[PDB]
Amino acid sequence: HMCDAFVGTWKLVSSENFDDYMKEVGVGFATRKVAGMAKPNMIISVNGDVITIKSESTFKNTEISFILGQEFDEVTADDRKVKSTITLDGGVLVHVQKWDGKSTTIKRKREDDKLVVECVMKGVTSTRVYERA
Ligand SMILES: Clc1ccc(Oc2ccccc2-c2nn[nH]n2)c(Cl)c1
Repeated sequence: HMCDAFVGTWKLVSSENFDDYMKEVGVGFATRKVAGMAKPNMIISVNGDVITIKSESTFKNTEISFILGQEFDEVTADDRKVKSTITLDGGVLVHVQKWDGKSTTIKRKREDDKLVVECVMKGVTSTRVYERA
């Protein structure tokens, strides 16, 4: 029942500083513009030890399935091929992505009725707020 509070169907309702975050990641102009429009839905489910996060948008659909603490390969919406490890730290899902000698951390937490996603690349944070769909 670990991530039970994350389970469900979520829709992006607000974003802050996402363009700057993408710039810091290395996303190019066209992908930044198109990705920045999107209002993804995220579907989170758990089956035994396997957590699945599916994201659907006009731009791209993504999907990751993983076991906490166990590194896996991930294709991001901006098409990076990364090595990802996701843990739980005090009720927060902590997701580290490594590629090309770079690293970014995405933290997901429940706050009131929202699922708040903080994406950090060096000194730059973007906050992406989801509500139940
Ligand atoms: Cl399908 C889909 C999935 C994620 C997306 O946005 C991102 C793109 C790059 C890095 C982080 C995020 C993000 N947004 N909320 N959580 N992570 C988009 Cl635009 C579309």
